[PDB]
Amino acid sequence: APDSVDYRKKGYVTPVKNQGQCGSCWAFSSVGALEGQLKKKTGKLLNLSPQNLVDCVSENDGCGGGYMTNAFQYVQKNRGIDSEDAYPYVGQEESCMYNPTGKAAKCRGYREIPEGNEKALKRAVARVGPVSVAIDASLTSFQFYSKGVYYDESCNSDNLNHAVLAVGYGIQKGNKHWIIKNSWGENWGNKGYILMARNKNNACGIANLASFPKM
Ligand SMILES: *C(#N)C1=NC([C][C][C])=[C]C(C2=[C]C(C(F)(F)F)=[C]C(C(=O)N([C][C]N([C])[C])[C]C3=[C][C]=[C][C]=[C]3)=[C]2)=N1
Repeated sequence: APDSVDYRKKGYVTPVKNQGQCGSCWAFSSVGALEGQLKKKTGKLLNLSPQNLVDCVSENDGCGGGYMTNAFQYVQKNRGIDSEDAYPYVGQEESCMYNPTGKAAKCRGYREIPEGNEKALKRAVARVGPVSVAIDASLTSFQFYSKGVYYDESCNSDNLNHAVLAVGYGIQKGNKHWIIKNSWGENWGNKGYILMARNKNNACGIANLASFPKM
């Protein structure tokens, strides 16, 4: 695998979104992974619909949280996911709507990364594209991140409470990192992104619940 990967440089990553008043991080993480695969398959970069997932993935709890694997499974069973334009984001759970011409991507299943294995996560990011990951984002140091390679020894790898998207990896001034796209707007972190410590004993649980969709 390469030493450094950044899918933003290849045009595989859409603009940073803002989930607003809804605990729908999982839907943003899921659509980000789908968007990367759609770009890889077709050449098209476009916004897929987190709202379609919030409203329709009945195994998840809409604005009260969810898993990305449940989302991928839904998109597969549903035979598609709508574009953002067809099924726009409203930031509250509503009834599941059917748009006859709304479909913009499909999913053929998913794979999970071996639990806790950062080398395996790296290899998947290199081979596949952006990968959905879960982390402990509960610390003030994370919430108020602005710069650098984030590491806090108080982060709890077993407290997975936020879903984000690994869009690459690399090294900054000798500190290995994951490049992480959040869904709290461009005004959060570094233009909506955070660099998280890599190969520091699975810091914040970054490799504990990682998955990517098949397309
Ligand atoms: C985002 N946004 C976000 N916000 C909250 C708090 C506001 C609702 C919680 C979560 C969340 C993330 C994750 C993840 F992605 F990190 F893994 C997991 C959960 C969660 O606790 N789940 C249940 C855990 N167990 C039953 C052991 C996942 C879940 C939640 C609801 C329905 C299905 C699955 C929460 N993200």
